[PDB]
Amino acid sequence: APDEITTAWPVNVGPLNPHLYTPNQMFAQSMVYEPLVKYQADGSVIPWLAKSWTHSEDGKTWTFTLRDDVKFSNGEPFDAEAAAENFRAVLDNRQRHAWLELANQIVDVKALSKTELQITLKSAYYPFLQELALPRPFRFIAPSQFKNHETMNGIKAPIGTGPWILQESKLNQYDVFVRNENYWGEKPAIKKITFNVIPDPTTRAVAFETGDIDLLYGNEGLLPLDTFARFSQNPAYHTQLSQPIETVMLALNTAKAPTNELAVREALNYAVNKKSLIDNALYGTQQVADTLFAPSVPYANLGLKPSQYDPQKAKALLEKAGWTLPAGKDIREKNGQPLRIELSFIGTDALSKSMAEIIQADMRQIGADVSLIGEEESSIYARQRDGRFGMIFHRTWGAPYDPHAFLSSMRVPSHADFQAQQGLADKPLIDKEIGEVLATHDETQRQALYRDILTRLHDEAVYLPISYISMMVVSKPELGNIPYAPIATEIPFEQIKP
Ligand SMILES: [Fe+3]
Repeated sequence: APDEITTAWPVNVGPLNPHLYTPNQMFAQSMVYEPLVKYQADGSVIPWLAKSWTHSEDGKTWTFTLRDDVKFSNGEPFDAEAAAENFRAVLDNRQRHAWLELANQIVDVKALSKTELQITLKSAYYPFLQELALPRPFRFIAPSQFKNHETMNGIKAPIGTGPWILQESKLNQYDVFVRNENYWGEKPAIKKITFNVIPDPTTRAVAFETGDIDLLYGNEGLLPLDTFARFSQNPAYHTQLSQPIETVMLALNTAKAPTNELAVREALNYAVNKKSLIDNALYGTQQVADTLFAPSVPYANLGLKPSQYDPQKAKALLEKAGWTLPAGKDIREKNGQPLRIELSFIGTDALSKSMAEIIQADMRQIGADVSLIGEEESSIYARQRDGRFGMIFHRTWGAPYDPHAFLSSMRVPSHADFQAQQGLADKPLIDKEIGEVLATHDETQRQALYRDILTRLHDEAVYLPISYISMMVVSKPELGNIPYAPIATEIPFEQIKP
């Protein structure tokens, strides 16, 4: 069955509620649900469900001209009234979408006609079209599939306009997708897709080698990186490694001792041998990161000065700040307090564990005692929320979230980035400037605000950037070259040709 493929994912795709988050899998939601505008690697958005659009001179009112030939998979039509209902179902659950600023921006959505949709905004929101293009929540399910005329409490059938339809879902075993034969756009060459539920990275690698699955598509945690490096040399397999898509990094808690001292955060940024870490743990498959965002990120080419590996400077910074070595000890003290920092991470993640040891060892050389706290997933998420960490592993989100969306969510208390920065003296000014840069339409001021925000975060050493990571692909040669989706969390199944 060449026109059919089998792949794998750690968990099930979920109920596929377009307006909700976990356990829903973003790649799966983007397979079924579609946006008004499609994000492109160009950095632009192109028409999709909305074939064109105008906006008022103050950029507060937007009128979208939708297509008239788009049906939901069940047969029901997609029109401006359906769109409006979806935005209403979403905005009735507005508080949960606080991370995403557009959900706080939309004042009204109404169908002017069957093909005219009007959206009104609190202000001129620059990232409007980008956040309309996101996998969630602003995508469309058939209003019939609502429950009590809402979606926040669940849906019935995941009926979308996209080129794929969920056909079967047996928990902890598999999910089966089929091609929407009445898809309005172009037909995918593949008809059937099977997602084997395989929670363990090694077990996924083993699954591929035995030929049980035909494709693996994910980030640097897709499969063991030593195994991936081996696959790349195996002429029976095909592998890929995209341009970098996002930053992997440490978040330093500016509100908790001793990471509340700028000198300490600065010294930590000088302490890690990143190239060694990347050669050792990442098997040279990623790039070294010096800044929160790579220079290639929009508005992020600022000429920020890198803090490169310099143990001697790291020591002198600590020495100067009052962190000295007691007699016969390797760990520094100050005011009776030892230089001890808690690095918490998911304990069943071999990569994080492997990255944590190196960091612990590197920072021990500069007189810092790092305590590896490996906990389960839920615990680490809880620490991130409540800001109960010294150091923590963190990720940026890639296009099109970087930089505006990642920056925007720094204002949300529930997020690790707010907690990490909570000890900053300029945290209100930063948060104020983040709100401004989203709503300003002066391009000179926008770049000026982005510079000031990123520079401050850089100059305050809030983060310890480690690497810029890439997308990884492992596939049977028969599938050919596998394209990359413009959005890091999407998997372009509709582009693959067996
Ligand atoms: Fe998320």
